[PDB]
Amino acid sequence: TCPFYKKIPGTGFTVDAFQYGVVEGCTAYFLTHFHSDHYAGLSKHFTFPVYCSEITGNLLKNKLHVQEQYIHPLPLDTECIVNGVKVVLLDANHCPGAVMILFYLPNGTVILHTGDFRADPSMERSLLADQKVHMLYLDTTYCSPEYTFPSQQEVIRFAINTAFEAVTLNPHALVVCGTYSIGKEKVFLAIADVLGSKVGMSQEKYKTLQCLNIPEINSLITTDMCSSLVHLLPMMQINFKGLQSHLKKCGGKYNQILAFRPTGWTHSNKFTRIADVIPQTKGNISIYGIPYSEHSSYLEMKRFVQWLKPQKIIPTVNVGTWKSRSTMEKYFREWKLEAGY
Ligand code: NI
Repeated sequence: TCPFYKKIPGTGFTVDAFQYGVVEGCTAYFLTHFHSDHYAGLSKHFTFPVYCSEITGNLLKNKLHVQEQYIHPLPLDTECIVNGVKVVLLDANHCPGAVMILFYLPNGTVILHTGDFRADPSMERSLLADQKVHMLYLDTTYCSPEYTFPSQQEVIRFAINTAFEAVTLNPHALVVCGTYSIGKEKVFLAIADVLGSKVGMSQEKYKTLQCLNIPEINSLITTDMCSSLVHLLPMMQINFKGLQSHLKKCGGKYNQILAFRPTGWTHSNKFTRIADVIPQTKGNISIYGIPYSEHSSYLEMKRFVQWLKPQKIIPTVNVGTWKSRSTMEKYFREWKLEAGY
């Protein structure tokens, strides 16, 4: 049964609610982004209208085989009427195709559902600037002050400079980057760009990337692993055993691996600056964990909410424990008292 924080009151709508069977009263299912915890339940047998971005709809059609007649892509930053209600999709600064949804209820209430997002000051100048929001359904993934990490630009700087130094010292080094979902494509694209290489990957991952509307993508990626000196592998293979095994398959082209695991936050963030990050090494294999986040830090979250001044907040992440729920509610009240709304 579908939980309350996935239902939009006063409408026939649900958000990210595909794993509950046929939801009573739902006339349109919205999908914020193509991550498995959110799409869980979709397939070629789904027969209700799905509303989403263009990029999410490319992935529904090609990867999950949802039939075309049930996919309703909407342009961003554009007022659209769905089943008698005005909605807007906004860029969520998460993975490719990820949106926030603004719903303009028939009774005058305005609701924002962030989906998964990384809050940014540039959102203070979207169509959000123009009106009041009563209710905020918020991605609270990192809603505690211990969760700090650097900008995406600092992390990419670190990766490019690290990869370029290593391969210029040793032209026989291979670079490997982990992946298990869409998102974080800048990591492997920026490293391949500095090295003058395409990114090599499996046919399944190439297919997924071809759905993302990235400019000039045919120039950047390939299924010919032999021609490439940046390879992508499943995140599970980014360990000394998996990397050893991969190096065996490369026909004596390479005598060293430098590998990257983009993680979210890890507790080494509570001590170590990006500048000071070091790898784990065994023999001719080095593995860097890099804190590339596609979710708000605590400070970015707090800044967005203090700017928006919602009348009510409904968390969508960390809702299963009483300790989590109580922690979150304390920070919401601090933020409101400090800012005065
Ligand atoms: Ni996500």
